[PDB]
Amino acid sequence: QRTVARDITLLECVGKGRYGEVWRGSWQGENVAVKIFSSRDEKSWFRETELYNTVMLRHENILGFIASDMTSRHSSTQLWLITHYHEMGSLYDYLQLTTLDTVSCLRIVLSIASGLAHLHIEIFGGKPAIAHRDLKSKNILVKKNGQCCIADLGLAVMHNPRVGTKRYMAPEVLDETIQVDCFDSYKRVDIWAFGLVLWEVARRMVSNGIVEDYKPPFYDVVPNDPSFEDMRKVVCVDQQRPNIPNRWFSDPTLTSLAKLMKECWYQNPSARLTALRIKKTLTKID
Amino acid sequence: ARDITLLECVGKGRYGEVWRGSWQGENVAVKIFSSRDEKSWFRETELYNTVMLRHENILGFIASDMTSRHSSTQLWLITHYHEMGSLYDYLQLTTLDTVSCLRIVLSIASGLAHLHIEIFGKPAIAHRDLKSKNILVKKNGQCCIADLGLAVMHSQSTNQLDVGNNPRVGTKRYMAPEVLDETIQVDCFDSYKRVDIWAFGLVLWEVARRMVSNGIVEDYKPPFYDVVPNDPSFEDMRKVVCVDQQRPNIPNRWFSDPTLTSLAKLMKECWYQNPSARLTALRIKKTLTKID
Ligand SMILES: COc1cc(-c2cncc(-c3ccc(C4CCN(C)CC4)cc3)c2C)cc(OC)c1OC
Ligand SMILES: COc1cc(-c2cncc(-c3ccc(C4CCN(C)CC4)cc3)c2C)cc(OC)c1OC
Ligand SMILES: COc1cc(-c2cncc(-c3ccc(C4CCN(C)CC4)cc3)c2C)cc(OC)c1OC
Ligand SMILES: COc1cc(-c2cncc(-c3ccc(C4CCN(C)CC4)cc3)c2C)cc(OC)c1OC
Repeated sequence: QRTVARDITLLECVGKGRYGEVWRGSWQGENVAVKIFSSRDEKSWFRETELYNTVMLRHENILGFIASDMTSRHSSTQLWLITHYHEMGSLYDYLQLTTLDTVSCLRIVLSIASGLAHLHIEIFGGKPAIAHRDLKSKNILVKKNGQCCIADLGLAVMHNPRVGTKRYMAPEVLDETIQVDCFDSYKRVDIWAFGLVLWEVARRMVSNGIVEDYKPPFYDVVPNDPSFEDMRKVVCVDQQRPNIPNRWFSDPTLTSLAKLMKECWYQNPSARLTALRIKKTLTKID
Repeated sequence: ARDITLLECVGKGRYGEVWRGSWQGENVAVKIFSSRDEKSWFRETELYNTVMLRHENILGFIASDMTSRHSSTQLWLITHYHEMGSLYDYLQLTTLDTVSCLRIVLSIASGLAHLHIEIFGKPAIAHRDLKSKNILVKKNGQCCIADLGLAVMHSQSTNQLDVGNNPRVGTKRYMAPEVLDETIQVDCFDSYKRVDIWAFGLVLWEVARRMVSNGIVEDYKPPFYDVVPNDPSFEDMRKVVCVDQQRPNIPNRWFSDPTLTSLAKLMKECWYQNPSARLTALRIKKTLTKID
């Protein structure tokens, strides 16, 4: 009976961090992405694996699962997550060099909204509702067809000493008022972070020969690797929001996207738009 | 060298399938879980993450995998392969002398005490499905405990109890009275250790029946063979254990043999209806270390 070919050739390291490493790998002639977890971040492997063991997500705007592997070593456990490989890399990577036109900007943001609404929605029969809890431009990959997909469900909750990336934390997370037993609270945290990503992308959309340089959200008001307190003072105490440049108000697409961002950034989480309402609004732009 | 050849199916049931396979020139066991038992696969994976679980009397772990394309998911556990099979298989076809009987039961006590005792690491672990089909026989005549899919973990360091999320229940024939009457104290780690001790007592009985004394041995029988239907229901077991207060009978021939007299005493102290009266795994290991 059958050969189970499990060998993956690790070809190129495409990410190194506290989480561990991501490699471009080869399996049976095909590219795969291999995330090798640090000891420090084993709980992210467990949570993503538990989720995929609960529901095998399959969606064009969700990074495609291939496998979770645990391998015993002499004195340690090796944990790999294997997924589809997107050679263009992360949206963060892509926006550094590339500028966008109206069609590519909308395609990027509507594909993200699509992936996020798919996470958020409970389907009966189906999938539980899922909140991501660490949405940001480094956790979004660019596909060759110009749509994106959402990655990293290591913090996801279904209806870990890891917490979300501080720069993208909603005000209720920073002021510890989040209603932690209400699933909808976690959806509203993702909408906040989505609005920051929408801002990051919109800056790189050209209008009337103008574009902004790539900057991360709050680049002008917090340090690199901002503290929790740094973020709380900006977002909660002073209630700052990312700048909308004047030049956007000459462009109908960027004018509509500015309005959309605003409705992701209400202090009151329950006032924020839903991912489904963001999709509809994006489908009516242009 | 990661690839695996599946050579022979050694078992198919509700648990899924187990294959004898070849890996880096060695026999390995490859369990493919039924899609209905996915919570067991995940729990066994959480347990085998613990480097200090490793023990001569615990089934040795190689790898765990979840694989998927489209809507199809496979769940794999890859372990050491024990070609002598389970203790259940072994006892069908062989009788034991004193030395072999004690080697087998002390090895199982050794495994179980290793599970139950926290290492300050490895959490304290209660198995919850101990039975002769979940014990493998090794060529050195010791055994190893398998199938951690129902395990409960506790750390007294942090006062944390992890009962997991598995709808699966233990094998009905081996369920303790408090499991069968559903009065078990579910937020008490000691409750689950006591359930393991009950099932250990039943395994001791199965083994001891196969040890020869004075030219006599009993035929292999599973616990409660005489008092329940074939393929007993939960309620069948509850009737005999809880309502009828039945315990496996001690053959009178055991009482002329010192070893079987000692083992009968040990079984009885695993079988109290009061869970708190039952011996600990460490006490059983110590008692079996002193018996000959
Ligand atoms: C264990 O580990 C890894 C395995 C694999 C892999 C390699 N070839 C074939 C397979 C395969 C898929 C599915 C079936 C089905 C066939 C139909 N039947 C009714 C149910 C079972 C059999 C075999 C797999 C899953 C890849 C891996 O990584 C790329 C693995 O490591 C993570
Ligand atoms: C966020 O999360 C995960 C992401 C990925 C992932 C999937 N496709 C492609 C990539 C990638 C490829 C290539 C570049 C660069 C490298 C330099 N030069 C060649 C330009 C391009 C960057 C990024 C990644 C990092 C996999 C993951 O797990 C397996 C992730 O974790 C869930
Ligand atoms: C993990 O990932 C990959 C796996 C595979 C792969 C390898 N062998 C066998 C299979 C397979 C065959 C048949 C069934 C089904 C068919 C219908 N019914 C009868 C139930 C059983 C399932 C699975 C697969 C899917 C290939 C892949 O890529 C080409 C994979 O992706 C990288
Ligand atoms: C219980 O649990 C697990 C067990 C195993 C495992 C490991 N070595 C050997 C075996 C075995 C081999 C052969 C027979 C023979 C005996 C009699 N003959 C007439 C038919 C068949 C029985 C048993 C098994 C079943 C692997 C597992 O995971 C990979 C298990 O799950 C944790």
